Amino acid sequence: EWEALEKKLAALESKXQALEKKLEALEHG
Amino acid sequence: EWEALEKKLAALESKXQALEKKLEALEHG
Amino acid sequence: EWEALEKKLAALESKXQALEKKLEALEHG
Ligand SMILES: [Cl-]
Ligand SMILES: [Zn+2]
Ligand SMILES: [Zn+2]
Ligand SMILES: [Zn+2]
Ligand SMILES: [Zn+2]
Repeated sequence: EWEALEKKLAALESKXQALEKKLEALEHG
Repeated sequence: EWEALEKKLAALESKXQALEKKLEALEHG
Repeated sequence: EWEALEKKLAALESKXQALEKKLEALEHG
């Protein structure tokens, strides 16, 4: 249970950072 | 408390995916 | 530590709200 949550959490953090860069690129272009 | 962490993670995973869907629709649309 | 997970989830939720806010301002720009 713990491991399943932490792994899902790390993946969501990586996605979060990627979407922040994507939104900035969308605004900036 | 653990159930609340699971529920928060699931709701944020869905929020995360919904935002990704709009960003991908707009950047290739 | 469960507080470490709580903190990471809170930071992701704040990032999620910040990106949604900026995307909404962009789309309505
Ligand atoms: Cl706590
Ligand atoms: Zn794309
Ligand atoms: Zn709107
Ligand atoms: Zn829209
Ligand atoms: Zn409007």
